[PDB]
Parts: sequence; structure tokens; C-alpha cells
Amino acid sequence: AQNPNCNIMIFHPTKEEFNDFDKYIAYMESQGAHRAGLAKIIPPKEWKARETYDNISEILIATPLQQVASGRAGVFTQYHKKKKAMTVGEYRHLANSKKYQTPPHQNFEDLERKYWKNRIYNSPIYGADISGSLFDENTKQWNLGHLGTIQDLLEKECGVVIEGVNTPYLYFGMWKTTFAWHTEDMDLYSINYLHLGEPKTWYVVPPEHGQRLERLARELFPGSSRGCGAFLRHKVALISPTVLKENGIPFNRITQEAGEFMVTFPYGYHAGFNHGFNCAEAINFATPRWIDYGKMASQCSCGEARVTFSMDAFVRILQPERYDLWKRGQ
Ligand SMILES: [NH3+]NC(=O)Cc1nn[nH]n1
Ligand SMILES: [Cl-]
Ligand code: NA
Ligand code: NI
Ligand SMILES: [Zn+2]
Repeated sequence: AQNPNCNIMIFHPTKEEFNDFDKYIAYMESQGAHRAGLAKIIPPKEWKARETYDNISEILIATPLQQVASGRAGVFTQYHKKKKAMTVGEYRHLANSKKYQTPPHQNFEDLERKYWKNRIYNSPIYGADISGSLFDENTKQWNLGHLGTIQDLLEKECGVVIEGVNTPYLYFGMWKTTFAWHTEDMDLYSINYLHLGEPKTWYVVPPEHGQRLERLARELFPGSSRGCGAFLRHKVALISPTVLKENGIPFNRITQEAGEFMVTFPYGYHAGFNHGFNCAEAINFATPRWIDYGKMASQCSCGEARVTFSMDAFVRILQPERYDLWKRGQ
């Protein structure tokens, strides 16, 4: 068995290997990459996403979200307070202001330590989930707005035609902006490209061990757990690497830099934080290997997790016994 310790693998496809997206995801899985829950893909040197990021400042962040924490430094929740609209240029200026700017630090490890020591004491502002794309239309390889749709994948695998659309999202980050522990909707894959700016640090639990994380989360966030049997889908809980190690939870970490792709695999729980001003693009995707995961994915039916219209068909077809209850939650 490949990658039995579930390490995060890093891949360097050639330009030729970068042509067929689906083929390369299957190749990475052949090497055991999926066992980790996350892989890094460094594009060939001949590749670029777009020509320059000089002209992005006018993009609107309609609802920037202030991420306010509650709890203790290693075990906290965050809630998203809505703020007034601003442009990407205005956001960038805010991110670089003394109130929000990355502190002086020695290296990624020193910054990580600062993050987990001091995150709760600040409330950074995040531009998330903005439908759009920064790939140029002429970029033919690894263009996150041109990948095979999940709807077509379901059709191809199981023979039925469903409604829905699958488009990418943009994210504008700043120091301390945080993504809580989660798997994707319906335990889909995700792919994430860091277009510009400062790094993003990732934590990930191997899929084969995702229930260990769930069990610790239920222990650490007892009220939330009583509220919903799939509360991690609310995307608000944070647990530090120190606390994960104290509790014996298998996990790995890696830092993504601008120009790099990260793929998350089905049922790979992940969390992390941005180092400073950045912009990323991401989208969920499927492969034939996902179908089994989709059929088995937990769902949140308490109301809190609210999701895209596209989800409906995936629950309806893959999880008919659960559909009525999930729909009520919606
Ligand atoms: N799937 N990708 C992630 O969860 C990464 C992310 N970064 N900001 N919000 N989420
Ligand atoms: Cl700090
Ligand atoms: Na490890
Ligand atoms: Ni994710
Ligand atoms: Zn819920």
C-alpha cells in the first residue's frame, strides 16, 4: 500500500502531465496521495494562471466577514460578523494597516506559534466565497473554471441527469483569517490555487482517521455537539496542533505559497490560516472514487449549515433516505 503513514505528498508535474487534469488526480492517488487528505501540486515552470494581478483592485467584496473568536487559544469557535462592502483595493489597504498586518517574524514556524498564541485576541476580516475566477480564459491547464462538473460526473457514473452548476469562488485573506475544521459538502474533493500574496498554512487529518477528529470535537464542543450530530459542517470550530497532539489525533501540516495548488481529498478534514494579504480561488470537484464517499457523507439537518442549491440533487440521488430530513434543514 502506497503512503501508509499518510504523509502530505508534493507533486511536480511536467507540462505534458499538466494537460489532463483527471488523469493526474488518478496518478496522484496511485501514489497514495489521498491517504493524507491533502496534496500540494507545484505547476511546471512554463505555466501561469494569468498574465498579471495588476488590475484586480475593483473587484467587490460585497460582504466581508469579521471572524470573532470565543473560547481558549487552542480550542475556540468563531462566528462571522457581516461588515460593509469594500473593494479588493480597499481590503488590501486594510489588511496592511497596523491593526491587521502580519507581525514581524523569523520564519513560518515562528508565525505559526504567534497565530496559535494570539488568534483569539483579534478579529480579522475575510472576503470569502465570492463567485468568480482569476484564471485567464486562455489558460488551458488547471483552470479552475473549466474542470469537469460534478453534475456531469454523477451522470457519467450513475446515469442520471441532474440540475445544478458548479463554479469557482475567490477568497481575499489577511493575517489570522481562519478556516475552521471541516470536510467539503458531500465529502467532495476541493482544489485551491493561491493566486497572489502571503501564504496559507493547512492542517489535515487523514480520511481513514476522520472519525477520531469528530470524536474529539464532540468532547471539546459539547453544546455544539448536542445541537447537531454533524456540527463540524457549520465550519466554526478550531482545535490547535498542540491540542491535537495531546489527544493523539493523526494530522499533518504544510504551508502553501503563491503559485501553488492544494487538493483536498474526500473526507479529509482540514483547517488553517492565512499569513497576510492574499487571494485564492477554489472549487469542489468529483471523480469516480468520490461516489462512495458521497453516498456515506454525514449531513447537517439542524439548519445552521446552509448550502448551495446544487447540493440538493446530490442528497436526493445519493442519499434518498436522508433527503426529507436534510431538506427540512434547508
Ligand atoms: N477547501 N478549501 C478550504 O477549506 C480552504 C479555505 N480557505 N479559506 N477558506 N477555506
Ligand atoms: Cl500576533
Ligand atoms: Na505525520
Ligand atoms: Ni475546505
Ligand atoms: Zn447542524
